[PDB]
Amino acid sequence: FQKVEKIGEGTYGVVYKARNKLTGEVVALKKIRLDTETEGVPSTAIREISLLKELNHPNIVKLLDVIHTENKLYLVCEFLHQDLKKFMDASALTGIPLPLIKSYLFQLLQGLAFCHSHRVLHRDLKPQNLLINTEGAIKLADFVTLWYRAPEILLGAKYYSTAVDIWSLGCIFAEMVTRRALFPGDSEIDQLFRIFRTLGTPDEVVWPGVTSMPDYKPSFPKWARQDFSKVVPPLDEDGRSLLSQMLHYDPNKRISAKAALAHPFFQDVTKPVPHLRL
Ligand SMILES: *CCC(=O)Nc1ccc(-c2ncccn2)cc1
Repeated sequence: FQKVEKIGEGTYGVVYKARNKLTGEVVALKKIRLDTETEGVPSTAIREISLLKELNHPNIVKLLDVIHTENKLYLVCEFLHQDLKKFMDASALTGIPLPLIKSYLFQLLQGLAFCHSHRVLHRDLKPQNLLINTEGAIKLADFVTLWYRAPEILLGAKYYSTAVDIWSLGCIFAEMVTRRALFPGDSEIDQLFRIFRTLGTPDEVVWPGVTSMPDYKPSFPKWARQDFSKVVPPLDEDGRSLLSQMLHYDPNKRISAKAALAHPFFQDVTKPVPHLRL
């Protein structure tokens, strides 16, 4: 295995496309600088990470191997050619076809239903972690980030649930439809305010228990909720109906991935292929 292209860089480290010179096998290799002063990887970290290696689903990017030294953690994952962020950039003018948004959302909910039923939460879902191929598949990888963060997390809940992934996916769904991020916060308060201005300022009625959240403030400005026809033009009523349930404030009223799969939005789901130029 040999580095053939750099496909990502950030504060975490770097991701390469790597090719086996003999077999042609291609993998994604994510190289992570530990900064633990030669102590290696926290046992918690590797155990959490190693648990991910158990996820075996066609809509989850397979964690193939973990390799770590005193200095570095290397994750080796299955490789796919493009991410959803890149694709939505490339589809800025005409948008992603609705049948393809439909297919991708159905596929991602199958993957989350699997993870969630095996007690695993992604917690950092975003368009950049969603990978696509020229076969019409989309898969969850990497198990601002702000823009997709559930309100219970922004308000400081100590324990969060699988419902935080549904929220993120709902923001991604909206973004595929409108070709702009739904809640593009310029600060952590702006993030909240952007949510409140769309869904309404939460209170104990709409969200029982919101008042116990560490960051909850009675002094929040009071906005009224907007109709979803304004939030996601021009998605049909089936789509908006599903989107609304994925974006409920109360993580207990938020739709589950298994329930979302039965929604009538998916009645006419098929498998289009996108046109990519690699
Ligand atoms: C599974 C570990 C991991 O981080 N994997 C991963 C795979 C793929 C990418 C990627 N691939 C193509 C384009 C953009 N990003 C990042 C990380």
